[PDB]
Amino acid sequence: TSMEVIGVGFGRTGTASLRDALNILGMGPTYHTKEILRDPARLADWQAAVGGADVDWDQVFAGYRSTVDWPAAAFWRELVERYPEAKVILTVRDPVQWHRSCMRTIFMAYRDRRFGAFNEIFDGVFRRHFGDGPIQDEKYAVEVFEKHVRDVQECVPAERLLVYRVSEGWPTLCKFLGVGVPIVAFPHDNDQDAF
Ligand SMILES: Nc1ncnc2c1ncn2[C@@H]1O[C@H](COP(=O)(O)O)[C@@H](OP(=O)(O)O)[C@H]1O
Repeated sequence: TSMEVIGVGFGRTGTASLRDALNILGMGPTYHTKEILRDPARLADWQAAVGGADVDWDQVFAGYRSTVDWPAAAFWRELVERYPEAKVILTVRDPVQWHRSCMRTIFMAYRDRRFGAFNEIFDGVFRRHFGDGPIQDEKYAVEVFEKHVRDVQECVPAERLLVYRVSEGWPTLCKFLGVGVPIVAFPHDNDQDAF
């Protein structure tokens, strides 16, 4: 299928831990914003995609077998259609807790030089969900978060979708993917030192 797992949850829903877990389970290498922080030239792919280019997703994800997090979650419909055999994982969270975490981290802007273009490109990524509305407004952002959960559940067949909280750890994830439960601890990446 080329793609094993497409994570379509928003950032700050445990996506770094899910990345690590998919990697442990042999479903990786797993794309994540971390890959763009390691190689900022990858920003060009997402800048093109946000701008309406006919993206070659096999080139965007060359070298990777799964993806989680933004930016790819802002293209979730495209990717579910492009990779119909991939399993889809929607990570969820209390949406109020989610937004409060975002305001301290990835949405801080809404109140090295290799990342000069990062904020403008990711503004385009986020606004594929938020539109021109107020990202910083908790009531609005909760509505966007809840709409996305409904949209995913209405679009992806239930047998191909896992609605997942990372606090569940291995058992539900591994049952969904059809693999055994690892001995190693389930990841708990707080995803804080990038800030
Ligand atoms: N195994 C786990 N159990 C519970 N929460 C977890 C977890 N792994 C990660 N998280 C939480 O998921 C959030 C990070 O999500 P992401 O990797 O998408 O940025 C962090 O919470 P906070 O957002 O409250 O700090 C982190 O503590």
